[PDB]
Amino acid sequence: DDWEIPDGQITVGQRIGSGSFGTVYKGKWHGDVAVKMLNVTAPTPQQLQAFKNEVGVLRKTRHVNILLFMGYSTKPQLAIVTQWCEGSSLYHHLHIIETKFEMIKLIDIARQTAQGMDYLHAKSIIHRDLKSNNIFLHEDLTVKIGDFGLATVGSILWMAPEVIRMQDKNPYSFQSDVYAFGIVLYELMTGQLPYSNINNRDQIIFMVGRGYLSPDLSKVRSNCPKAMKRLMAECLKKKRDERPLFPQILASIELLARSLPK
Ligand SMILES: COC(=O)c1oc2cnccc2c1NC1C=CC2=C(NO)C=CC2=C1
Repeated sequence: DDWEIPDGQITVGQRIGSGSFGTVYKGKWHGDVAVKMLNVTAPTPQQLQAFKNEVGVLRKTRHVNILLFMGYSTKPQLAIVTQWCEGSSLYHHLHIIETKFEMIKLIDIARQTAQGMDYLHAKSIIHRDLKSNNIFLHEDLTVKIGDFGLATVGSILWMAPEVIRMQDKNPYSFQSDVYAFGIVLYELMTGQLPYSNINNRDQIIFMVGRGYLSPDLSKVRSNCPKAMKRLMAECLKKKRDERPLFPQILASIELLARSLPK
């Protein structure tokens, strides 16, 4: 039944980037797979935990919208094998190669991302690092939520304010996730990273912390539905108790999706 993979089966190839606690590669193991290696030399008990944690979460996820966990390896190095997705992460599409999607497609990307988050939360899984970087578009039409290195049961532009100013011990909640999703909604509807005009990172944390800065919602493109812009605002609420839980968030996007194509 177990998911550990025998030493030598996984064939590591190209290095393609990084992920939480590791280095991501494209590999081969019964086909193409993404591999995240949690070290070079010998494992810290720091790393040893984040590994056991992450695998322990992935193996609780079986959904079309969550990146498929396939196996893990310790023996050469700590490594996490998942399926592989041709075509890059939502971030790359939006801010690097500046793919211009149609509104129906953007909403759909939103509807899937929503779908998967609902899944995770229904399983008491908190992602704590949702961001268009970890949202992967497989075969260009299917959304996979990736990288659970920080999930439980670095990048600030998605952090809710309650997270940005550390108090108390536990800022992370289902709602801190919603807010992150709120920003990728913003990305989707604006094709832009928020606070793009401010070139100081530390100001942006301070200001979003103290509630002086918020995403500028007038940047949403004209053919974005009013219901979407309205839902976006709801998720980006500064007070966390005023934000919608994903079941409600899902129903909202599905509704406005059905009354769109006309
Ligand atoms: C910069 O990253 C990429 O370009 C990247 O492309 C991919 C294509 N398919 C799957 C995963 C990735 C992935 N990244 C991963 C992120 C997290 C991962 C894991 N988290 O456990 C396991 C394999 C992972 C790949």
